[PDB]
Amino acid sequence: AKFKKDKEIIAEYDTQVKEIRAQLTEQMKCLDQQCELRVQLLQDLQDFFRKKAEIEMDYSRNLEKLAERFLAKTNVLSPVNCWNLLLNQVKRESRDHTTLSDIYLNNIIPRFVQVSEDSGRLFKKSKEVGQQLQDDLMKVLNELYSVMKTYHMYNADSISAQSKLKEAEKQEEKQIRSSVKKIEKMKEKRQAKYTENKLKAIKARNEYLLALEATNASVFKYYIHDLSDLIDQCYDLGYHASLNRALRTFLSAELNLEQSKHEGLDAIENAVENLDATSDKQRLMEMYNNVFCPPMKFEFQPHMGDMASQLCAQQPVQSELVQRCQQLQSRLSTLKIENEEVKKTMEATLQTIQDIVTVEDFDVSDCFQYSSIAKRRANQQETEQFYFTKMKEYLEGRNLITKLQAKHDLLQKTLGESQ
Amino acid sequence: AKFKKDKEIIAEYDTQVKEIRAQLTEQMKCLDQQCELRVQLLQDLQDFFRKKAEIEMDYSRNLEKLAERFLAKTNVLSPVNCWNLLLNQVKRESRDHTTLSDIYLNNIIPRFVQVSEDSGRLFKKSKEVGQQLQDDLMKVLNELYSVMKTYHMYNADSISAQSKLKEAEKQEEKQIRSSVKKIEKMKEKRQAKYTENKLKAIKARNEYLLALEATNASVFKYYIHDLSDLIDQCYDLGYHASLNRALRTFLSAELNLEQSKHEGLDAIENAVENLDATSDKQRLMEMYNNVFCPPMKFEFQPHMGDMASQLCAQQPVQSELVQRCQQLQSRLSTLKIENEEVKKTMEATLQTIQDIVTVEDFDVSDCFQYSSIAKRRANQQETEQFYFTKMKEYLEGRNLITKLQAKHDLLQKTLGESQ
Repeated sequence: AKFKKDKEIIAEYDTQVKEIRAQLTEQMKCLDQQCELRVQLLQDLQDFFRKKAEIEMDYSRNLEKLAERFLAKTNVLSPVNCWNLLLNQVKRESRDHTTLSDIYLNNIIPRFVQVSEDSGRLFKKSKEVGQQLQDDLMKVLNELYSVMKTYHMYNADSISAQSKLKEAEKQEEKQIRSSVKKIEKMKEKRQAKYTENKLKAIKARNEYLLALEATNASVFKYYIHDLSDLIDQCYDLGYHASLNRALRTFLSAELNLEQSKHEGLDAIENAVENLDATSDKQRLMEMYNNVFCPPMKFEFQPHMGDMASQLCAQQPVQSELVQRCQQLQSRLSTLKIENEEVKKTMEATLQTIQDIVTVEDFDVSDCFQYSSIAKRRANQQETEQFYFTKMKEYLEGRNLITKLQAKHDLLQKTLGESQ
Repeated sequence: AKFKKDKEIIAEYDTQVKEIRAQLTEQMKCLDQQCELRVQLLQDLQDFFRKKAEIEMDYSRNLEKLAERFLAKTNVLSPVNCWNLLLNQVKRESRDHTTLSDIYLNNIIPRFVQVSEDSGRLFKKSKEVGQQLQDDLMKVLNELYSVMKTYHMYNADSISAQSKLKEAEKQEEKQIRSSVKKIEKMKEKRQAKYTENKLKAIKARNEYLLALEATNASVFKYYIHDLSDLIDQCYDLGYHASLNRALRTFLSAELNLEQSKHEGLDAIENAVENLDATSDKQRLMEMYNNVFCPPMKFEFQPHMGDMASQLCAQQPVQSELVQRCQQLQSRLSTLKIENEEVKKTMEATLQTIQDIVTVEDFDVSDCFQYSSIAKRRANQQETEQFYFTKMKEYLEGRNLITKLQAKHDLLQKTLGESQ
């Protein structure tokens, strides 16, 4: 092994001490940097929510004017009910986004402001704890220099007192009364001084070993426990907890707006399911009762006191009435066969139209995954054209059948099948 | 009963005919009015969605610039992960509202445009059917006038031929050969004429009864069936069905935007639940390994070839080392009792701080139902103040205990409890 003196031992120690001081400074720089990052995030969070509140108010105002626009230019009928509920949903959504903006401004932003301010306080105090820790550790490292130096001085004195003693022992067996006595008292004085010096050296070595033990314990405690604890117990005090609550306030606000919106959309879905042409027609006909009310039946009006009120089927008129009845009947048979054919065409075409207009083409889910028209329209048009043609035809046929049947039935009543 | 002539019967009939014509016109006015209402609703629906698309694009653009603002001013740590996901949610919501605007412009509005155009066609045709119906009905009512008039004329001829016959019968029993023959041929000519005229009258009455029957059947069919059918089969063709699909496209778009938003908010909720101070600390210490890495232990450095490396507890130094050991031990006992008391105060105060910062104050549900701060803050501050005081105290106590213990333990090793 090396034979080392004070200058070298001290310098080699000083090297590691300066390394530790350098590492302590860096630890402080890392901590400062992490604090500046937290302060910056909290500032970003404030600016993010301030701007979003503004965006939300704008949206809200625009939705309000959208609803007002149509609520100013003004019911029982199912499509108007859908419309009413559609406008109500806009009013509801407008209010909800104002509420959102208020929550951002009055609840969420102040939490970030408060946490920023608290973090300012907290980090100043945590850094003070940190500096106390580093100051005590440096104090301990700096105490070791003199402890070692004392051990080095006293050890050297012990070595050189041993030199002067051992030569005075070699000079003892040289002269071995006048001179023999004189070098005896000499080697005696050396023996005393060595003994004293060996003792001083032992005690200083013991001091050094004791101090070393305290030094390693201090270094270990700082690096293995105190740094970690400083972060957990000081720097991180309240941070994650506060951020959790602030962000859960955001989530609560959103969840509630979504629940309110869902409610609104469900009311529109109910209205849409209540779309009902025949019920709307009932409502219309009842509203305008007097428009649709049937007139009193026309009655036979006796002229100049006429006693008779029924068909007269006596001779000679009976034969011609029988002729007529038969005439009406066969003609009605032709017309009815023809009319049924037109009816069946009209009904089949109506079905086709129903197929066209009830096509389930409303699912727009594909539009939310991010990772020819004129020919069907012309076909529907031509189908509807043919439909109205057959409808007009059907109705004219029916109108003639109604008149002829009515006359036939009155004759049948009077005449019977056998007369 | 009244004895009525042609003028009165015709006028009373004409009155009810003019009533029916008047009611037919009103039916047409009601139908026109209902069509203008449908056309107007569909126009409102177009204008509503055109404006909402605009509102939605605006909102979308604003959200995009909100995200870009922060995505430009730029990780592993749990709070930064929450922030990242928060900005991602804005990007997602921006896109979803553009999609919404596209669906309004490219899908929903064209449906209302198309339905308006189709309704224009449909109503023109339905009105034609209506006019055919009303024209035929009016035709039938107008046919009855001549039928009645003929019955009135022939009935009158029958009455007055009966007059001239009956007097010629009274003049028969007057003269009852020259004159007797002359009035016989007279009453004969009357008998022929009456018989002829009674027959004409019967036939005209029969015609009238037949025509009446056809007239009442036509009126009934129109009022009880045709009007209702005209509405169902013509006016209402495709309307409710088309509106259903258009409005369900709206609902689908909304449902999908809500599902996408829900997904986004769930990802933020996951991040918030992953807020973890100790894990973030592990990550930090590992990132900056060389900042936090402990130095090599200080070793005993032998001076000028020193052979000894351990405590020397021989006499005379043993007694003083024993004295010292005991000295360290009793002092360590005092310090530890004191240090534990400070530790317990510090820990109880930490608990209080944890209670403060983890308060569940984030539910904002009450804000969506539409039908003192500085004192708790000063308390938290003073609690934190006291906490740092006790922390500094605790750590200084601990730092002394660490050094004294380390020296005590080395002595205990060398000396034992009995020496």
